[PDB]
Amino acid sequence: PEAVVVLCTAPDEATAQDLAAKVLAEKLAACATLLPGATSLYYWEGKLEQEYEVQMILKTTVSHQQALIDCLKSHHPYQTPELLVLPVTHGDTDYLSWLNASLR
Amino acid sequence: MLDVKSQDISIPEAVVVLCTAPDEATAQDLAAKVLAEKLAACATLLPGATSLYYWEGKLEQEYEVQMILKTTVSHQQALIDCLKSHHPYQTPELLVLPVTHGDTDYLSWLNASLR
Amino acid sequence: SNAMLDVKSQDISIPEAVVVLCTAPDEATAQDLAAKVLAEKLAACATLLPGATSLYYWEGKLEQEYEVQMILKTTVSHQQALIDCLKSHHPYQTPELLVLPVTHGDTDYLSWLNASLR
Ligand SMILES: [Mg+2]
Ligand code: NA
Repeated sequence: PEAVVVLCTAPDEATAQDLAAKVLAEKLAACATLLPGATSLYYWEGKLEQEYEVQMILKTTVSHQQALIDCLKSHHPYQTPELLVLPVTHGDTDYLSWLNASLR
Repeated sequence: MLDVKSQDISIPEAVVVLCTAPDEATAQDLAAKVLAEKLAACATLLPGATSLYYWEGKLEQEYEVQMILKTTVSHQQALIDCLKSHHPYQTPELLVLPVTHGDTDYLSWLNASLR
Repeated sequence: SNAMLDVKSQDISIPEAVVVLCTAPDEATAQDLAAKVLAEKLAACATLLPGATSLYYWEGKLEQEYEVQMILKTTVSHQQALIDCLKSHHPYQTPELLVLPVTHGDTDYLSWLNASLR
């Protein structure tokens, strides 16, 4: 059971909830955590840009990571939203079993 | 087949454990316990996280606390077992992510902190 | 990937992208640190989560602080210079400075992130 976490940055909690709902309804993720009140900073053409966003963490498997990314991207209002995968190298076996059973 | 020794996911220098607690009191207690036992070096809490999932055919949204605990690969199983046993849920989220590099002095403190 | 290759020979490596975790004592400090590493092009972007609670067990007593969880997006080539920059400007003696590897991601986002460090 090869789990991963997918980080995605949403503009607000409404949007993060809509995104999470979509991917969970398509069984591309087992569950989603939303972390509100994120301040993002970027540096474009000589100027620092600050925004207030929501950090999402979506729990899935390597087999589903691409389709998850593609679905999130499609439904996301941004053209090129942050979508990154981190590996899970360990975890509780029963949890990892539920995570994997949950998926399409 | 392929060796990426400076991004070597197979041999972590440290680990970060994600655990979700139902409320802030429980998360502080879970943190206190694993810290006092020297199974993690630091715990970071983010209360008011929202968890979204299907359970029993229905889409839930729950207020929960995101826990981030710092430890080493040698301690990861002991940490997870301790968290799980003390956690009110039977099967809480307990996931471990690899650290492929860390500030030397920090890693020295982390090792010095753990049993 | 976009390589016209047998699926066995596709995606044989991982992105140079990494995420760096650091904790700061307060929002203004976290913002100034982030802005510095960005100005120096040691990260592509920074995400801050203010109003976190950290707990430590130092010298036999549990301690609890309000802190900012920082997550910096960078690459393996820059991870050491980023850490060294954060460390030099951090108020703490031995701040948390940990690199997590990104193993996959949206291609266009990873292209922008790679280009950002140039
Ligand atoms: Mg990577
Ligand atoms: Na989009």
